[PDB]
Formats: sequence, structure tokens, C-alpha cells
Amino acid sequence: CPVSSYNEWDPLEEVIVGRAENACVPPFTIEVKANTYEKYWPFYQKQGGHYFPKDHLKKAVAEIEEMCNILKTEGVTVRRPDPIDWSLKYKTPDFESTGLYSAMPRDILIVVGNEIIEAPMAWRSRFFEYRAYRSIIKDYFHRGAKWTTAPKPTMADELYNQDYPIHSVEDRHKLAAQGKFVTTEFEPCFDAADFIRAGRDIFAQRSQVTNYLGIEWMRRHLAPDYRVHIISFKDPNPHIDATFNIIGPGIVLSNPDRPCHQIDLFKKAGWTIITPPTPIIPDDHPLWMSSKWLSMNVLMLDEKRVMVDANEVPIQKMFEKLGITTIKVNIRNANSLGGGFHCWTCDVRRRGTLQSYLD
Amino acid sequence: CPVSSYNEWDPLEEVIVGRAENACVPPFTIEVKANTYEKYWPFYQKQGGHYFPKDHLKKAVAEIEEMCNILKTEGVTVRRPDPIDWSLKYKTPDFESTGLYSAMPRDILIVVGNEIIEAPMAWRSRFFEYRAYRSIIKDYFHRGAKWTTAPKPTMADELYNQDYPIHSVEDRHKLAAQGKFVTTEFEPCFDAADFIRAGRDIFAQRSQVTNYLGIEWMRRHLAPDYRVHIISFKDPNPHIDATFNIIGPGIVLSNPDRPCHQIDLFKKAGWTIITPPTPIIPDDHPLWMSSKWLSMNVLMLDEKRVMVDANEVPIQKMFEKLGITTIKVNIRNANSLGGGFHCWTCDVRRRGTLQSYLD
Repeated sequence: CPVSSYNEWDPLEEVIVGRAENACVPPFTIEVKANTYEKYWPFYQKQGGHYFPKDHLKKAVAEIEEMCNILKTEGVTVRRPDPIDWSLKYKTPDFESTGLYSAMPRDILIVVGNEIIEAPMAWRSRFFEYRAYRSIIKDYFHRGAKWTTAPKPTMADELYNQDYPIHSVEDRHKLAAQGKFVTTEFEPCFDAADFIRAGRDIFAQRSQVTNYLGIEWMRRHLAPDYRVHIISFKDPNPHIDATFNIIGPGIVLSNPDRPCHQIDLFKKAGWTIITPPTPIIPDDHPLWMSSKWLSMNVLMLDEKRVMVDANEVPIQKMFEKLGITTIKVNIRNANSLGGGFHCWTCDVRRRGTLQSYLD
Repeated sequence: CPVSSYNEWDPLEEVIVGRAENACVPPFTIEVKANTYEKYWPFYQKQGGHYFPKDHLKKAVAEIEEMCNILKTEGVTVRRPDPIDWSLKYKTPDFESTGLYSAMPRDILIVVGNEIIEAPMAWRSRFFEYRAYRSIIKDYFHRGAKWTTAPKPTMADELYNQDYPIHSVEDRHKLAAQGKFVTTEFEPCFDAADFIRAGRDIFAQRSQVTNYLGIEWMRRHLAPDYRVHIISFKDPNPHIDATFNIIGPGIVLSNPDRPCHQIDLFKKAGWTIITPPTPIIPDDHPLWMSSKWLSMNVLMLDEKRVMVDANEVPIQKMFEKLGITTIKVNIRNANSLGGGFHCWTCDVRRRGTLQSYLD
């Protein structure tokens, strides 16, 4: 069976790496605004609907191609999404919009066992993102994999708090604390990236794009074999792999700025919680999507080999003192699109079995 | 000044608690063999160079984290050594070896006044243990503390009796009596744990890992302000805090199986010598390092508060009849690594002054 992955660290064998090509700035709408730092609002305000700076995209393409080269060198089989023009404007009976990109396979596909799951998504500009990955998915399907599509939302106004009070990150973070997010519980929605796998236990978080109905759908769909737990963090930010990236059996990277409220569950489990050192990325480099914390958004080739940013020396040193071989790759420009290694990939096959690490 | 501790009982304020992570079985060499009970020789023989049972380490981590929680609850500031992979094989011009762990800060750091002292050590597998604690030490240094490193040994064959006749604990104990230990006086070596502080008088013992040159170095380095005395016990075992743990001004816990030859010096001083009751730890529980006497290896939070093993009821009752509040913590699995509370910690700051308790 080509598809088989139970966690984030077993020996990687096959992976899907995204594409920076024809990426479009999403129209500046409520759920987009709730996910971007003030600094960039005018960019989305003016640039919305057009491609991301073509000069910048060209540098991303180059960086990702090298990443793919190294992956092949490391013995990993690389598959890529199809080239597609995300500038096309589509219209459903509920809304009209243009696309985003097929850069982050982690945002939309998650693999549990022999099953590949397409996430519903929660952004209008990402409604038809799955189109970019259907060729790969049908191929695995013909080859034996189980294939699932979570219920695609309508994404009607009813799913969004049209009056979500975000005017700064300080408004979002307080509301978040209050349990207030731009998405309602009108219908199931979620980004696969708010789920991180550890064998029989998957951990998820309610976020701007993943609501509780989304989490219960997953919980209800994978049970009894898999337990989906909900954990929360201080100053929550969507996509868990940049706040709590699990890198080994009982070893996790906990972002110092976003401490987990349930850290004790893991302390009691005899888990090693590592706090990575601060990122060194220049504040002048643009990250239209995400935060500087992409430095901890690492991809493990196995327990002892990590693919880390070539520029983040401090975190490189940490892995090394720990006995983990750093495979330095530079993707500074690819980061602007909103993600690091874990985000730009989706592990389709890892050599290993299903186990419990929470005891 | 962050660093300030003159004895083992003044109100604890800051402490360093070790780590069970990535601990490695030391290669079965002469000085290791001289410190282990026959029962475990085949474990070291086969397991040497690999990690201690990962399932067991996971339980230790959990137990130590709770200990840290309680310490924080008791108002003690906790610092921890850095995560490091002790499986790395290093090579000096005299020998080659893998590491052990940074579990016992007491084995390597001792605080006298405002000075923090790194012990030389005497095991090849512990040559580079100091690496785990340098971040903390440099921090205290920048903050005003005095920092000292005793002369690091070469640990050439010349330091060890390649033919030390140990074949059983009955051979070691007789030789010990004869003044025969696995270490020679080729060069200074010692474990800080063979020193127990009582204000102006520090007591030490010649042991498998602490030779007379080691003791004279300390004696000569701390004089005139501090007097380092050498005491001896029946059936000596390295690390004095499990044979003669000083718990208060003139109150000491004397292991019934290892009576002190100089007990009269203390009787004459008007000191209270308490003989703890026998341990109740199961003989089936593995203690790769140490003896069951870890039960008396207590850590005093102050004169009236002791952190004692949650399972050793008999010794708990003793402290209680004495008016000392027991703070029960369970570290049954952490004990296997070779130590109790006093061993898993190193008091950096205690509220008090330098005094004489020997009159």
C-alpha cells in the first residue's frame, strides 16, 4: 500500500511537496483579515486577487526545487500537486472568489494509517484547492489506499462572525482566550494542519479555521482506533505544527510564546518538552502568512534526521546537542507564503507501525 | 548574588534538578565494575553504550517533573541541565568513551558560599558531563557568582588499579577497609557527592571515585575559611549523602549498616546522631546504581521540611515524631539511575549565613 503513516517521525519514504506557482493573494475578507498581521492589511487590500509578487514567487520555486532534490537524495519519493492557475474566479451558490495556491499540502491533506483525508478548509479562497491534488490521490486509491473527503462546507456568511472585533493581534488573542474565533459552529470546517499525529493519539486545537464541529467530525470518524484530543495554548495561532510540533516518541517542541494549557498531561506521560530558541529571521523579510516561528516548523526524515532552515543557526545547534542530524535547506522566500518544512509537505508513507506513546 | 549556600538545611530558594533524558549505560570498565553489584554486571556487559531502558526512563522523567512541580509549589526556583545526547562517543588523547547522563547534579556541582565548584569526576563516561550545566553556570557567573573547575583528570590507565580484585561486594568492602580502591593517587579526582557541608566544616571520604589528592585539593582550595575533614565508615560506598546525610545544625542521619569510625568526634560535639529505619524498597526493583539506602538520601527544604520518598513510610514516621514535616514525593523509577532527592538536586541558594556547628 503506497499510503501508510501513523506519526510525524518514522523513516519517511514518500512525501508530497507543494507548489509556489501561480499563487494568488486571497481577497481581503473577514476570515483572511483574522489571520493576518496589521502590517500586511494594505497589501491584501490592494493586491487581493492578483498574484503574489512574481519576483518573489520565482525565488520560492527555486528554493522548493532544491528541497525536492535533497529529499530525493535522502531517499524520499517526491510527488507534487498539478500546476493550476489560482487566479480563476469561481462561484458557488453561497459566494464567489478567486483561489490561493497549492503550496501547503499539510493544510489540506492528512494521512492516518492507510487513509488519506482531504480537509474541508475554512477560507473561501481555498474552496477548490483539492483540485491540485486529485491526480496523486486517485493514483494512491487505485493502488489500494483508503480515501476520504470530510464534508465540504457551504462557507455561507453563517460560518463567519461578520463582526469579529479583530483590529490588531491583541484583539484576536483576547477573543481567542474567550473562545471567540472568526468561525462559528454553523458547520464543520478545519485545516488538516491543526492536527498533529502521535500514533493512536492525534492532537487538535480549536482555531480561526478549525471549529469544534470540525474536530468532533474527525474524532467521530477515526474512533475507536484513534483518539483525537483537544489541547489549547496561550496566544493561539492556527496550525498546530508551529506551536506544538511532535518530533519523536514522547519528544515535542513547545513554542515558548504559546505555552500549552495541558502541558501537565504530557509531563505526567514522561514526555520531553523542548523549548526551541528564538528565530533569527529579519523583521524586514515579509511573511504574508504565518509568524517567525516557522523555524520550529521542522520536518523529521526520521527520529535522528531533521530538515531545518539553513539560516536558523540557534535551533540547528539545539538539534545537534540532542544527537539529531540537521539537514539544512534554505527556504527563506518560500516561508513568506506561510510555511516551513512541515507545512510545505505531507508525508504519505513512513516505515513503521501504530503504537501509543501516551502510554 | 544568585549563588549562596553554606549548608544542607537553611531555607532553600534555588536548586538545579537533573535530567533522566538520553541517559546511557556506561561502558563496562574497571571503575564502573567496582561500583556495581554483581547482580547487574551482565546488564552493563550487554547494554553498555546503549540507553537505559527507554520505558524506564519515561517513568523517571514523569517522576522528576512532579518533583519539580512540588519544588515550585514550595517556593523553590528550579533550573535544569540542558538536554544532551549522552550516546555520543568522544575521544581524548588518553581514552575513548560514551557518556552517562546529567541526572545527578550533586555528583558534579557543589556550592560553598558564593562559589560554584565543578568536580573533576573519576569515570571516563563522565568526563564531559559539565557540558550539560554550563548555561546555568555562566548565567550565575554573569550575575556575580564565583566559578571554579577543579583540575580535570587525564583519566589515563594510571589512575585505575587495572587489577582491583573486586569479584563481589565482599572483596570491595575488605579492600576498602585496607585502604584499597579502584582509583590510585595518580592525580586528583573526586565526585562532589563525597562532600557534605555543615557551614565552616565540610566532611569528605576517600572512596572509589574520590581519592586523597582530590580531598587535599579541596582542602587546600577552601582553606583558611573552610575546614575539610576526612571521616570514614564501615563497608564504605561512594557518595557520602547516603551514609551520613547532615539534616540540621548538629543533627545527622547515620546509616546503620555503615557506622562512622569517628562518630565520637560528633558525640563529643553534642550532635544528635539518628539511625533511620530500614528501607522497604522491593528487592525486585532495579537499582543499576546505588543501594536501597537511597531512602535516607533526603533533601531538606529547611530545618523542619524534608522531601522524603512517598513509599518509605518507616522513615516518614521518624521525621514526623521529630517534628519535621514530610513532603512525600515518589521517585521510585528515578532511584534506579542511582539517586534520591539529595542526589537529583544541587542547592544553589539557601537563606542563611556561615557558622560553625562543631563549636
